[PDB]
Amino acid sequence: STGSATTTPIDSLDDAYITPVQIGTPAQTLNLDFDTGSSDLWVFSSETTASEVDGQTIYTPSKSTTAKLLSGATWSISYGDGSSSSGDVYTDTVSVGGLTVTGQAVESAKKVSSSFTEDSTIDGLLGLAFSTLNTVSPTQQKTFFDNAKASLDSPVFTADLGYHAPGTYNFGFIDTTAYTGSITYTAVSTKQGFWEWTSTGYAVGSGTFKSTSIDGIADTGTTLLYLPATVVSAYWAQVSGAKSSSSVGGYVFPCSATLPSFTFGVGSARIVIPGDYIDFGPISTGSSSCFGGIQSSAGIGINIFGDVALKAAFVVFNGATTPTLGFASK
Repeated sequence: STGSATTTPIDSLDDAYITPVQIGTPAQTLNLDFDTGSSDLWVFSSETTASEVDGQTIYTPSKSTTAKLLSGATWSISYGDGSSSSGDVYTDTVSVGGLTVTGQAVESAKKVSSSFTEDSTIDGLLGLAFSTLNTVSPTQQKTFFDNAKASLDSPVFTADLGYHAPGTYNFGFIDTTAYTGSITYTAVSTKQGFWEWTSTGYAVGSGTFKSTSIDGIADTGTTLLYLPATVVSAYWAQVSGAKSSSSVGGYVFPCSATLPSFTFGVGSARIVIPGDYIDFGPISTGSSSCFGGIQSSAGIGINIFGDVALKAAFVVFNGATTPTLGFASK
């Protein structure tokens, strides 16, 4: 089997992407944030504290003839941005782009933090990291991909995120029309539960490539590219007037700037992030200070190849017995 679903930016900055997901019988379609940096499929629901729901579409398990309470199971998650959610668990039928999993754990939120409430466009998350990170207790649950894997034509999914445009998540096949040139595959460590890999270096604009190993995670659920402070300083040094602002929370730059590209290495291959992908616009409405899309990972504890990086590539998440990651230009 295979599946193919379009993913759509939630706003004009590509702050996140939502993908429609069918849950239950009859189908309830919710728009979920597919997150290769976590492993829980959770939704706003009829159980979510009413004051914490503001515009989201909810899953109502009592209206699904295939929903079953997973008795005694609870979940609770905290994300790198400080947001969180928790609740109980149902199993139900879940379909993405025509690919159906029966008995998927659907984690129903009883509580969500303010950032979730305040984002009316995201109805929940669909985790695509390794199932070892799943937070359900006392019986850990599998991700949608893990459950689907054996049925797929090939044990893979691909992320093809757009810049200021829709893109595609495919399951079970590689669309050879969706990228240019060849796909370069690189080793993955699953030791921390992430799609963790090592970039071979970087370049700023038309500058020379610096060969250096940068361990990080491919994370569709993180907006920006978070890299070591040395790398990030070298990038922003090429932008007149750019500076790190403790008050704003990262590097800012004059909105009048033209940003240089940023290149990262995948083996001997190179992925080029155009300068415009690195512009996250005014820090506040009407400001002439703009927020940068490349930020320091110092104090996160891990480097993160988030959407800024991934949307410059066609990315293969290869879930074979020994997982790997592939990157192609597009």
